[PDB]
Amino acid sequence: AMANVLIVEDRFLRTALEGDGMRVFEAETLQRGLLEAATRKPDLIILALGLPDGDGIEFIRDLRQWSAVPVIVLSARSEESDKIAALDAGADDYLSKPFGIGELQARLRVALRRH
Amino acid sequence: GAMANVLIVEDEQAIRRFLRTALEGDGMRVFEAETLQRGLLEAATRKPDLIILALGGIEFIRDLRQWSAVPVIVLSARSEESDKIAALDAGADDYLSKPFGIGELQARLRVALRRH
Repeated sequence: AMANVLIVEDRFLRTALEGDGMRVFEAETLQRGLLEAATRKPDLIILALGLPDGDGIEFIRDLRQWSAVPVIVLSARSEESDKIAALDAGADDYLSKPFGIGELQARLRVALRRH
Repeated sequence: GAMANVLIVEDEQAIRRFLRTALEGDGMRVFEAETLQRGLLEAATRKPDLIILALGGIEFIRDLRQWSAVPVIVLSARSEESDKIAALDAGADDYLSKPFGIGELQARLRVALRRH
């Protein structure tokens, strides 16, 4: 009944998502994130890139070798080329700051229903 | 105690690490090779119980089969029926296409390892 969300990083977000009736798990490296995503099968991956960087794109490609779980990317800065890169790599959505928790949550719901 | 030996032929570091962690977690010893040639060399010196061949190949299989009956499982980005048929006919024992499920790969490894 409750949706399993894995956050792959690099506290308020986890709190708000749990407030929206989700179980939240956190992975604090991309290596750990890959291992956990492929092995533990959460319902959704939130990839928090912080500053837009290439190691995020390789991560998405690596994950897509091993799983079809929906991935939503969050980043601090809006760079169009990185959104295009990430989405083509297999990601399902991408929000850059500034964004609202309301919109994020709405986008999570879209991703879950289409799966 | 008891432990099977798996040789992984894979060029990507991230996947090589992932697979090491997952296979060692299932009680396997893991050897790795970053190219096909080194893979053949590792197949000769390590006498592995099993080889996971991460493609992008047929020639590697054909060469190996002239001196070794070790089980080979292919992981490929290609899902082309033609490619699967070619690898298996060349001597591969199994073939998975992306996205591989780690749980299924592990079950398929268990199948290859049951000897008689």
